[PDB]
Amino acid sequence: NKCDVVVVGGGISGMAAAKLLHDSGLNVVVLEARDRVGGRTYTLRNQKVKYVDLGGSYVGPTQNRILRLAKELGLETYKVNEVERLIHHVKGKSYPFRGPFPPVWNPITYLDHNNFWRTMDDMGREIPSDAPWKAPLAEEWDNMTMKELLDKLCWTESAKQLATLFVNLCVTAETHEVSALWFLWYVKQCGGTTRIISTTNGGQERKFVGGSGQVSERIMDLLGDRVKLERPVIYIDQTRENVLVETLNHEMYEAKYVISAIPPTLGMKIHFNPPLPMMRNQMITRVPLGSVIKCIVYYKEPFWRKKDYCGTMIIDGEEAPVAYTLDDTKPEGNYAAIMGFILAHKARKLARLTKEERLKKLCELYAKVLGSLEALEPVHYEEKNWCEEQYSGGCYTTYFPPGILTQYGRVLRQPVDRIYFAGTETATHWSGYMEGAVEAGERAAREILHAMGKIPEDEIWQSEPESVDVPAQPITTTFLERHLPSVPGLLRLIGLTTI
Amino acid sequence: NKCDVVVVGGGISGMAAAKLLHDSGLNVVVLEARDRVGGRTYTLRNQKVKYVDLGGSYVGPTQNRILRLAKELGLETYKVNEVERLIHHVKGKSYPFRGPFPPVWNPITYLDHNNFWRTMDDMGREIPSDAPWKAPLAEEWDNMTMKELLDKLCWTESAKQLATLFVNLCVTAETHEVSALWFLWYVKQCGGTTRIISTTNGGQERKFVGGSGQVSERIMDLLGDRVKLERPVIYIDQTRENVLVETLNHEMYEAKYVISAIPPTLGMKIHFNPPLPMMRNQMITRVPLGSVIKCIVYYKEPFWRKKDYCGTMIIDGEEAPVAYTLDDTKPEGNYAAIMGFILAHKARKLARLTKEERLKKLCELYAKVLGSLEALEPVHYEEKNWCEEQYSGGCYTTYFPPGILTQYGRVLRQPVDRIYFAGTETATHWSGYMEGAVEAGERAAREILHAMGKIPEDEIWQSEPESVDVPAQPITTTFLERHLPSVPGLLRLI
Ligand SMILES: *[C]C1=C([C])[C]=[C@@]23C(=[C]1)N([C][C]([O])[C]([O])[C]([O])[C]OP([O])(=O)OP([O])(=O)O[C][C]1O[C](N4[C]=NC5=C4N=[C]N=C5[N])[C]([O])[C]1[O])C1=NC(=O)[N]C(=O)C1=N2/C3=[C]\[C]=[N+](/[C])[C]1[C][C]C2=C1[C]=C([O])[C]=[C]2
Ligand SMILES: *Cc1cc2c(cc1C)nc1c(=O)[nH]c(=O)nc-1n2C[C@H](O)[C@H](O)[C@H](O)COP(=O)(O)OP(=O)(O)OC[C@H]1O[C@@H](n2cnc3c(N)ncnc32)[C@H](O)[C@@H]1O
Repeated sequence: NKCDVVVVGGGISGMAAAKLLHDSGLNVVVLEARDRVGGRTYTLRNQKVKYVDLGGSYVGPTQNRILRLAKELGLETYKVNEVERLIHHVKGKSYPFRGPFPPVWNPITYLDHNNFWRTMDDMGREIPSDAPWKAPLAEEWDNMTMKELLDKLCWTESAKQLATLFVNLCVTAETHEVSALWFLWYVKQCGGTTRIISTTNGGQERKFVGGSGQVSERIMDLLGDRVKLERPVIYIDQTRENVLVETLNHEMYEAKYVISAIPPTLGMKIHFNPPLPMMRNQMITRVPLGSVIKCIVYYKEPFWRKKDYCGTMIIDGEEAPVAYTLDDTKPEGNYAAIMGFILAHKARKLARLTKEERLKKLCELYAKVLGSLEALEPVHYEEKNWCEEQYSGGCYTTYFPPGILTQYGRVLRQPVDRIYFAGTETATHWSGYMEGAVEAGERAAREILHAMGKIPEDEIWQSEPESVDVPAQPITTTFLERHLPSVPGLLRLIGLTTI
Repeated sequence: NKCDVVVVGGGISGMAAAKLLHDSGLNVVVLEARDRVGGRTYTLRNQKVKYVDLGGSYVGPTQNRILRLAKELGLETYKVNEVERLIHHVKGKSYPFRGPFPPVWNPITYLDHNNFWRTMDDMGREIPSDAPWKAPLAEEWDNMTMKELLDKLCWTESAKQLATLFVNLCVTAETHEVSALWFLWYVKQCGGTTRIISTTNGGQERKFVGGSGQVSERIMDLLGDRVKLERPVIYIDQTRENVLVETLNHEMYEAKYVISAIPPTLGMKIHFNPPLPMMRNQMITRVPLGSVIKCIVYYKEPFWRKKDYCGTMIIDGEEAPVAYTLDDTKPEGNYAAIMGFILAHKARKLARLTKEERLKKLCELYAKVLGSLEALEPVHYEEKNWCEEQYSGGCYTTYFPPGILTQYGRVLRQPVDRIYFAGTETATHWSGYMEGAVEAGERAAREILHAMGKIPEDEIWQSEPESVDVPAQPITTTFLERHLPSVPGLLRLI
């Protein structure tokens, strides 16, 4: 009934927030709408898979908060398989390679690819992580979709097709759906194109032994019966002395403060008294989540390793159900599996099919890409379509359509009286990830602690020690990469030796 | 407790739907979240204004359904003032004119303007009203914003500025915010550029004597205590034999069917069991409403008419708080007033000011455009910012960002088991208006009537007799307008 802080939502952010508050001796209640904690992380367990992450899963270098927190909860990581060759499948052929970036031979194409990625990071450098609307050209970059930007920047179809896959993969949305400013912010705040795309030394280096769902499950264990499941919040009243929070089943909770730790658009499921301020009122109708089906096909053995393939497939073009895969085999080498994402419009389109129909399409795709009939012989299949989740709205995260981030960005984490905002969307380093979930949860908790006089303002935002288990190598660029001209820069140079 | 149909929302669409069902002998309950009916229409009454429409207001030729319905409720229209000259204010100077289109004098510019509007209507011709996503170039047109389209089409800055003002005014959103396909559909479904922009012979011809709020009020009057106010729906359960609808104050309603007659995105304020299908689930997080403050400044007299101005100002450029105005004086010639809209990003920006600060900016603006010190002497001011409305989400209506209408358009009025969808957003003629609200409410009601076996399939969509009080003259184009080349068409000819 009465406590210090009600935390709305028990995903990683809500739980990290509750934990920090509880570790400070405050009385917290977590109101979780679902019959489970974890939210957009969700580890399934059964005999066939032992365990499998059907939601968020990968962690890696620079993601120190999720790594620290999981470690304290007694969790361990292992390295995603990347020993053997990666594959880029383009125009129906596979080209095996090594290193994070699919290589390119043609010198003109090479110059355009190089400049594309370089320019993403160049542009990124002008974008404050904590205030992207302050970039010098914020409006100009916000009033254009990623599709316009790629049209402008890519002088080859090849660079454009790969850049498109990259956007689709990073943010489970189409290039024409999303703002260029927001997309560029998003990548920059993960440390740039290399850090974000890499398995070794990047965001996909590792997974947790046993599944990421353990993070929220273990904090639930620690909080005992402070975590209330099947308590969807429907109503928040801030007109009186104490904040009142009512759940759908009719329970009523009183607190000094509230943490909203749910996706920004899911705030729409709460009726507010007094009404939200105008800007948040509209903000929450303007920030949708992406579309993805996570798909895991199981095999007797990891046969691809025998062909010197690690299981990483970068798959170009419209006909492919899945554009990207990673080896999902257990660290002991059993429950051999290929993980793949069905992205954006493909999530929407292929959802009309049955589970067995999608499994067939993936197997046939993988058999072609790996050149292996063994791909046609799955032993099991698990998949989750996150578009269908009432209390997620999609996955991995919230994207910003053109014009929104400069108009409404400021509002995202601005307190509304005694409501403070956690949730990975409000993070400034790896927002969209489990990492940002922890950052934003602990920052919101601390904001409340500051409101209560327990900590000074300087302690709201707090840095994090580098994980000793997963250290970060720095990101390096060669001299040519840095200085080779772009395609139009080459044209202008050829033009100059004619005049 | 138990009835035949729960109608969620008491705005024009909800009320039209409830009325039709009641007139058929069914038992309806309207659950309205606010302490009043009307929704995006809202007539304020006080001594100073007598009455004033602070939400939806204008009606005109071809809007036969709202006209028929209002007439039946005993309501009358009068003509918006357009006797004297209109003003176009461009680069800080007023150029008075007659007719609906501001004239353009430079030859090259004239060609570019002409082609821009013409091309809007040409493009619209390939867009089915009931299925815009079936336009032959739907994906191409949907994956680009109106800003890209204008950049492509407008060879002059003047045509581009005016076309931008046009979009901002039509849909209370920025050209870079909205899909080209959706916006082109939107205009086409109101009958094209001329019909949609015109006062005489178009959407802005008329207002209702006493306020448009009376439409919903008078229906609520007819339904008595069937209309429940301050009943925000929070929950809809379709797992059992009858549909269960719970309101925030804890009441529970049972019905055979439900009509959702609220803005598509406001569906998010309802928890559903079972969950909505995947497509609707994500659809409702992708369809925001625009941004507008409606602002009405009152004067002792309609002084503008003395200078042979009617009160219509078309005002170009960033610095102007308001891009468009209309005379809001009562038909009797008193409560003289000028109505203007603060649109899109300007609604966002100027909301930071106080009421009195916005009043000042608006009087100074009107003093410049009208060339009158009299504009600086207002006797009263009413305004409403719809962005702040929890149970609207904005005004006038729902816009579609790039990519959404083709992926999710089909889903808008698709029934979800026993939930049918009204609301102006689901209409196919004057969607976004009071007209489309009636069309959509009456169609949804008839869909339920069909599901019940009372009427055949062919009766779900029903045409409407032309109003005798407000007849439509047809839209005409001259021979030159139809055949003059574009600016690149002229270049290719040279
Ligand atoms: C706001 C506005 C303004 C300011 C203006 C205007 C408008 C608006 N409009 C629109 C109208 O109004 C609309 O459409 C209608 O109203 C709609 O209806 P419906 O569909 O029915 O809807 P609503 O109303 O919203 O209702 C709903 C209801 O529900 C409820 N809820 C919610 N949620 C809930 C509930 N309940 C229970 N539960 C839950 N949960 C709410 O509350 C409500 O009630 C318009 N229209 C017309 O027609 N007219 C007019 O005038 C209008 N307006 C505008 C206009 C403008 N204009 C025209 C302009 C000028 C010049 C120009 C233009 C445009 C163009 O195009 C060009 C030029
Ligand atoms: C879905 C997904 C996510 C994902 C990804 C792949 C997929 C398919 N891969 C990731 C990865 O490999 N590495 C990574 O770091 N992140 C990855 N992501 C995203 C990641 O899962 C999310 O960023 C993270 O889980 C975010 O967590 P957060 O705590 O910030 O938010 P949430 O998980 O959605 O939790 C919100 C909880 O709130 C509940 N809820 C919703 N509405 C209510 C109401 N009204 N009342 C009470 N509770 C509510 C939800 O049930 C949820 O539990």
